[PDB]
Amino acid sequence: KLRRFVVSPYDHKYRIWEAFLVVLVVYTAWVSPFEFGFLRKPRPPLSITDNIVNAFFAIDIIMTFFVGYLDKSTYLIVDDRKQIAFKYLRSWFLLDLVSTIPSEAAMRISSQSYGLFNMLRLWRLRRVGALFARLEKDRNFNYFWVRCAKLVCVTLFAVHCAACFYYLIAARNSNPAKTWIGANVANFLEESLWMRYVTSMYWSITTLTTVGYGDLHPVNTKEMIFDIFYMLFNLGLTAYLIGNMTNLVVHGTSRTRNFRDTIQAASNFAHRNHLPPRLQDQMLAHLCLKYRTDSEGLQQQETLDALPKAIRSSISHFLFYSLMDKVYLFRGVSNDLLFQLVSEMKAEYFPPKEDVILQNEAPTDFYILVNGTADLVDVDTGTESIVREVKAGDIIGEIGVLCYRPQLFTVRTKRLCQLLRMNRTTFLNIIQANVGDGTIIMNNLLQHLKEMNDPVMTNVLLEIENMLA
Amino acid sequence: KLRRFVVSPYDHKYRIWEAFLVVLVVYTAWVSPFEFGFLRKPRPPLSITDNIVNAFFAIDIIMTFFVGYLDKSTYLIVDDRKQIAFKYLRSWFLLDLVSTIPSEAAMRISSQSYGLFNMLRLWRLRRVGALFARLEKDRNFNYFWVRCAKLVCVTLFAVHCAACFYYLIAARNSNPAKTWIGANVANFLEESLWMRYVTSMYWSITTLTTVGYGDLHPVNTKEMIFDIFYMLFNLGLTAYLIGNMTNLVVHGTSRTRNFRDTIQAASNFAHRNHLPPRLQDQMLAHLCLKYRTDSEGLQQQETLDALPKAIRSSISHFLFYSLMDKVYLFRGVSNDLLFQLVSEMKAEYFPPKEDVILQNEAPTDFYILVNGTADLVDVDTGTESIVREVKAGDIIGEIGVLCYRPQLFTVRTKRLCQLLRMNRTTFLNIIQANVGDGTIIMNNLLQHLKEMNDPVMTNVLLEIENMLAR
Amino acid sequence: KLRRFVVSPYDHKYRIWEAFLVVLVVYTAWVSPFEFGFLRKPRPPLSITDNIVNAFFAIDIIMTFFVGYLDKSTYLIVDDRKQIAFKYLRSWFLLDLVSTIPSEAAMRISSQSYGLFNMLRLWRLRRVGALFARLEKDRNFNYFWVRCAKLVCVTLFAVHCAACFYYLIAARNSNPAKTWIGANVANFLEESLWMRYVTSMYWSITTLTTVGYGDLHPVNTKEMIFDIFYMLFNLGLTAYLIGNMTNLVVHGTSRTRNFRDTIQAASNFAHRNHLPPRLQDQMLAHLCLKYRTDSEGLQQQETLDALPKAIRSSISHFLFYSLMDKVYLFRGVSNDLLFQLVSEMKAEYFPPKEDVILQNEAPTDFYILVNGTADLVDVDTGTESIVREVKAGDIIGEIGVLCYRPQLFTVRTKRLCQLLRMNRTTFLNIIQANVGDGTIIMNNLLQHLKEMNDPVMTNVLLEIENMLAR
Amino acid sequence: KLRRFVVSPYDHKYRIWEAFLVVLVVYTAWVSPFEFGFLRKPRPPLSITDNIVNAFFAIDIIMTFFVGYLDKSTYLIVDDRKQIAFKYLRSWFLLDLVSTIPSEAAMRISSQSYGLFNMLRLWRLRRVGALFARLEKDRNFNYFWVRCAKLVCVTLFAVHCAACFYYLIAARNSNPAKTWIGANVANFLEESLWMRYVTSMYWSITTLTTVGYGDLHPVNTKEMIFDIFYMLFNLGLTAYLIGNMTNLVVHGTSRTRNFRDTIQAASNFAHRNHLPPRLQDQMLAHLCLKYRTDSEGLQQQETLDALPKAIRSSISHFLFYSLMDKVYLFRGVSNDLLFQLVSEMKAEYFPPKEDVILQNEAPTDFYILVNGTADLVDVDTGTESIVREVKAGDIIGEIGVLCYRPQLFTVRTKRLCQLLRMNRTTFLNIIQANVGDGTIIMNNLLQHLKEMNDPVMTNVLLEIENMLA
Ligand SMILES: [K+]
Ligand SMILES: [K+]
Ligand SMILES: [K+]
Repeated sequence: KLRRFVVSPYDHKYRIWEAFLVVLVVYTAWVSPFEFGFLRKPRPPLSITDNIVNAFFAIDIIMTFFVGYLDKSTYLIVDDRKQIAFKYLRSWFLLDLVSTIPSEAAMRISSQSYGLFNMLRLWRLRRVGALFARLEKDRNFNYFWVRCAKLVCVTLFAVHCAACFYYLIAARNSNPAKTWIGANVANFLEESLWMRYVTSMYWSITTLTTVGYGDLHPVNTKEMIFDIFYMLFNLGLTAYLIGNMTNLVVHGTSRTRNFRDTIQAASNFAHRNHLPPRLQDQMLAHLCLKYRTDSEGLQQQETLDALPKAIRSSISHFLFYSLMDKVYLFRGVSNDLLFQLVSEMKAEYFPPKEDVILQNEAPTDFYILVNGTADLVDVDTGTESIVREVKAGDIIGEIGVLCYRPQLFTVRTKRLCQLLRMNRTTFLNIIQANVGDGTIIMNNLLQHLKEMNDPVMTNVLLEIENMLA
Repeated sequence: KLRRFVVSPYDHKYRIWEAFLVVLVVYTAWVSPFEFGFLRKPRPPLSITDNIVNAFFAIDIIMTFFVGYLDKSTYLIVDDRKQIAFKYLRSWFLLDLVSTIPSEAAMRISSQSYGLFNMLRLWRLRRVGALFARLEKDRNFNYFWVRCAKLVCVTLFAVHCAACFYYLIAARNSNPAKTWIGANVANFLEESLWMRYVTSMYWSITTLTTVGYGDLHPVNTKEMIFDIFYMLFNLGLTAYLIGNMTNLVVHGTSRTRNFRDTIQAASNFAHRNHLPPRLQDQMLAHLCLKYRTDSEGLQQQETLDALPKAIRSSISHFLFYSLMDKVYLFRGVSNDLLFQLVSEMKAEYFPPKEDVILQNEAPTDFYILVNGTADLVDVDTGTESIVREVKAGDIIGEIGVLCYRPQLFTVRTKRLCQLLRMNRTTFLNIIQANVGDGTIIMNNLLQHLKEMNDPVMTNVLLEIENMLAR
Repeated sequence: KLRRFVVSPYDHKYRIWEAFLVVLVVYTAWVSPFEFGFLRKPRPPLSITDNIVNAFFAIDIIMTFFVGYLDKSTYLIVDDRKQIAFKYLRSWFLLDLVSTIPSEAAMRISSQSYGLFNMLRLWRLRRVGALFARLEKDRNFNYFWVRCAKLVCVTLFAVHCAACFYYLIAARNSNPAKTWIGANVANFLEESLWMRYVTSMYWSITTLTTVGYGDLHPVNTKEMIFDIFYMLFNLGLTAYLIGNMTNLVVHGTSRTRNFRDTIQAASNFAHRNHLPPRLQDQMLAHLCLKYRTDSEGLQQQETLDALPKAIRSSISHFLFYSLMDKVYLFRGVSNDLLFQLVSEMKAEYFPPKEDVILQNEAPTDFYILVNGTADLVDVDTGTESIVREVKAGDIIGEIGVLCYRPQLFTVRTKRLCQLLRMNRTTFLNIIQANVGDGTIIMNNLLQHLKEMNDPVMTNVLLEIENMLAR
Repeated sequence: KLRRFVVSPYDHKYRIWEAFLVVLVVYTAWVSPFEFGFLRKPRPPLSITDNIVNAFFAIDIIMTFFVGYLDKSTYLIVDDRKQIAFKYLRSWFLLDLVSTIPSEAAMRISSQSYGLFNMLRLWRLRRVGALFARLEKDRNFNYFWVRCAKLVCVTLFAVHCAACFYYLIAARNSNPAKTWIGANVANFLEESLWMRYVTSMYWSITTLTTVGYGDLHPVNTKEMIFDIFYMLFNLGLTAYLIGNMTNLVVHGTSRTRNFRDTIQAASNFAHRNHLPPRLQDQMLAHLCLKYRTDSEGLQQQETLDALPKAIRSSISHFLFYSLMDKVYLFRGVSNDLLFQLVSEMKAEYFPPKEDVILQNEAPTDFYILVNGTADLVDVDTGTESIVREVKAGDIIGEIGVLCYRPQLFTVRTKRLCQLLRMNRTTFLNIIQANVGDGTIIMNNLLQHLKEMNDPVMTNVLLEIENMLA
């Protein structure tokens, strides 16, 4: 909400009027050069429908005294009346007023101004450029076709205004039979205005595209000099289009590059030894997944790190705080302190049949599995049978990090599973803050090892109570 | 496994039929625009061979009722004679139908709508579109060398239909002598269709490739306007080709200019340290070999590098088990033990006349020969003294690691070999975990020690019967 | 500091002289080829303004004896005339000398060697190549643009000298009517040098750009051969421009199409978790801000994080110390920890109207407000009663983060603010290692709580009097 | 050494003869199309100097019977003559022979073969392609100029053989005044051979570059059809050159591109806040070293990752084994055991003022400093003054890894230093293999503590005697 009698620039009513002036700009982008080159007085069929547009643009220059502008240093939308004006007047108000006087006025001060005056209205093209500069940054718009539509209007405009100048040079020549157009057609000054405009637009397009048939070409020095600069412009413009379409091509298929070679090199190597298909599908299943889970990890990690911990601690508080109470070890801890743990649990992804935590782990971190099924196995004499199959809700690596011993087992994954992480020194640093809970997680830690009837890991239970001793 | 009287889209005969239809589609892509331009009423030598193609496409638009379609929702061939029919009839049945009426019919409703009508049967180009779409997502075909063939086809097609349209503009004109072609050749209406077609195609390709000799060019506004749009099209099209062949080139050279980047780094590293030249070459003799055989696909270790040890060993076992079972050392042991023994070995190739394990050295590793051949040789009073050669499928330096005697004889690779490596430590930290079986290894070589009967070959007896008393 | 009567090449009064000699080089880059082609003997309007430029280059010939030069092995400005001279005299002193003799001298040895002689003084073009060589490594210049500006001058120079050579081939020809220019204009030898120079410059550029209208073209073999090489040169040159403009474009758009990859990833990530739309709002309100302000250069944290915490802290102390010493609770404490207390704070910008710390929230953090303004407001009875606003240079949420009471109020950023964060833990594990200074914080808070005279703000009085009881 | 009367393909005396035939190939690459196009019988001034080349190539046919070839499957140089022949005779011997017969022979077979026969010699062009394929993947040659030289010869060849065909079409026309060349030159069939060759070479070059002046252009149907295919070839060829020069440009500034942005982002941010130049360069004097080190570290790791251990263990055994006897801890260990440690000591680089190992860290690894000056510090309640400084030959992290204790001190790098590395479990699995040495490295570090005289040093020795318990 803003002050009375002020419209915000982001209003939808407004932004649907702004996009309507752009079609009026494409209109003057055509008519202004065409009048400059082909006309000398405001003839009716175009004077009428040009004083109209000079009202829709007069309406606008007053309708930006009631339009707030987003301040930049404070990102506030200014709605101070006497401050909007002083910014307008200081920036554009002069031009936008000058480029709206009807041509019939400038005619009265000097008959020789119709052409040049109407060329001032090309100042309105600043709205087209401001529009394109916004669409590329938008996300609901294909960056390809937006970058292509801007290349089209640029080259359609240069082709058109060049044709209008190069005809002007021939029209205001002293005697016309020595012009570039007077060479072919005898009396081009009597031909229809549609023929003349098509001819010059056709010379212009075949010089820009470097076809250069050579039927129409400069004949005297005035024309040769304009052409020298036109042909130079096109050399840069052409190199600019080719450079822009290469970048739209080699940077549109720039990801699938190092994902096909590998898949190729995979089955390539596979068929150099024609090993059975029962595993062909098995490995490529992992090749694609491990490409997925790292893309997902990378994207999530990058967006999560670019946010303040006052907000990122609301995502990691909305995704996990529910299943952070079913963990057997945190049952009974103060509700607030648990918030501090959930705020710091970097969720990592994992492709199936991979080892998250291996035997004799240096005590670094313990995980929490939010979804998927992981299975437990220990190493002994080189034969390893499954121990347990932990699924969503339980904790693994939980002991060795607490009692500062090497981790006792090794966890593997069966499906692509997502796991939380918790470095030891952080989780350790958190408890010494609120020590009023640091005892509670210790007993229900122990009550865990007693609620289980496993004999050889309750072995790992008695030597810790002499650690208590 | 589909119901009777239904054909799977993945059948073999069906795919050869589809390719046949694509060939016919190319035929119509040439002939439909050509009739629009250069012909006015169906004359025999084409009015026959197009009715034939119409018959074939009618056959297809009827037998596409007996073809099942996959579904991203299930990835399953939906073989029911109701959903198939209602997918076809709904999607584009009537288009493929209307693009099959013989022109000898449309002539009987309006003698004018002949060229424009049989211009309708360019709708068949959807089949070429689909063919290229499938060829892209494949792996026996170079993706860029297909994105490029699709561009040469679209280029040829544009060059062709532009020529036909332009000649049509010229022919329909009232006064023939004010046309682009009537300016050069006087009675262009009395020349062979061959000459007129070649002339117009000649103008068309000259303008598209921006040569523009200027002998043939527009003469009136009707032609200038067509040409304004043709030249605009080409500007975008050639900008699109150059963008696409830049892509093809970047990836065609990526490999050979990656190789020269590692060889560069392998010297920028061996220089900072002033490595001796005797040693600065063995490095490059192994990086050259690595890429020269990396291209072969034999080198392939990346696939194993990107795999978890859980799945990787499952396929490493598939290879070197049928070879390692014959080695005299591990003969007659538990299957589980030697299985993980396979898992902890790494392969490594060796250019010929190298030295994998030279004698009088610390017994650090022992190898398994998988391919190729090498040979033991003694440095006898500083002279080469060859010994028995070792073939593929045996063991090297095994006496050193399991007796800690320094290596007996050096080993030089005769040909380009490829061995399996297991160093002393990682082996010991396996056997002694389950010594219960490790004893079956000790006597195995011992029993093997009396298989050889030679003085120093029997010196292997006393030095293990040293630890009998030691 | 250097010796007497020596100028360092880095002098500022001197760089303005070198740059002056470049706009004189550009003069000879135009005049020397033009005289070769269109002129035969020095005529006044160009014979005087050409000896002038020869003076300013004779001056630089002596005034380069009093200029020190660097040395890659020393990076030092060697200033000893004996060693400076021999560097010049033996490198290219003579070339610069012979390219300064006035043409009125070489005239009086052989009247033929006029136009060819003053093509020698294109050797001065080395100064332009030197100039561009510096604008590369400069950092205040666009660099792709500098790579681009150098091709505009190359392609303008090639277009120019090609026009003067090609006219020379025509002027020297025996019969003038069989020349490329004599075929078009009859008496081309009786036209203004303006007309002839524009014509030949016109041909030269409809060939470089490959337009090739064909009005002016070679007529005899001597011209065809020059043109064969000109058209070959251009093929390489335009292929080199398009390669360089592709480089300029790829790097000019990288930013905008990187910001699009960030926002894209930030929506996919929100989409997989089905995040509530209220929260999907906040993220993109902070990523857009990050790239807009990142564009401003305030966001400057990427450079900050790269350095080691040992040096990174050295800068962070330089900024937020003069701000932090004013905070009330850090009053009168030893300068050691306030330095290390600063180093462990992280900055984070906040778009306006974003609630950074809401009411009755668990006391997790506490901030220091660097730039901007925010204000606390209470959620009472559903009416948002604003309280005194906080300015840039004070502390928020401090009572909660120490007395462990759920947050006193909310805080909404009025404008775009930027704060310093320090959570409860990382702070506490620092003070409790330095308890000897911690009470100085404890009493400062209370003493501060007495200077305030408020009903509930003095509940923090009685609220903490348990801390001395409990 | 190889068998008698056999030359290896790598012999210098031979590879200096192969590079001489290539200039004879560039000779036939010109003469053969020119004879096909402009001559109809072997005139002297070119028949003599063409039977010569057909001797230097006959000689070579003999010589490749005494030239070993690299057996790819075994990378050996084959030597048995009976095998060299059978590979030649089966691959190229026919063509290389059929393209050597002097043109005077084929003349006696049929007068009309002179043109076509001499075009067979273009088979010799296989040597040029084999040469370029070698120069590219060589290292002593600039990859840029090698790919530029290959693009020049291709276009110089297409331009030349197209000119020779397009003249053949005009020479063999029934009446000559209806040709592309007979249009301009009244009677071209009596002009010099140099004028005619320059004309057609000039038409060919304008069409290839798409200039197309239009003075010379197809006049009839056979010419139009040749041109349709020539102009099509050029469209692909031109797109191939532009694509090849973009790749040589945007892929030659590939590092340069990722590096300057970080540098300017520093100083521009530094000038954003105009902090003193004292430390302004100090940080800028680090990003370089940080970059200079990740590159060296990346490349050494890349080229040690590609070699067999039996060789990589000769580099590390040459760079470090000399200074791995001054370490106080390994003084007295058996010699061959020390070899095994030097084998697995991954050497890492480190920019200055960075911390290789930080306080209270679970035992993971201990390093060895080969060069540079590192300094030791400890976090005592946040006031860290240096304890000692270490230089080449001192070990750090030596304690925590050996007694399973959190790390005691924190090492910083007072300059750019290179550091060895040794993970705990690897170092542990090694002594467990030959325990005949574990006792003397276990204890000799204790004397190091008693050779140390610090009161707060033996505090960790103060549980070493119940470490005996
Ligand atoms: K052209
Ligand atoms: K032309
Ligand atoms: K062109």
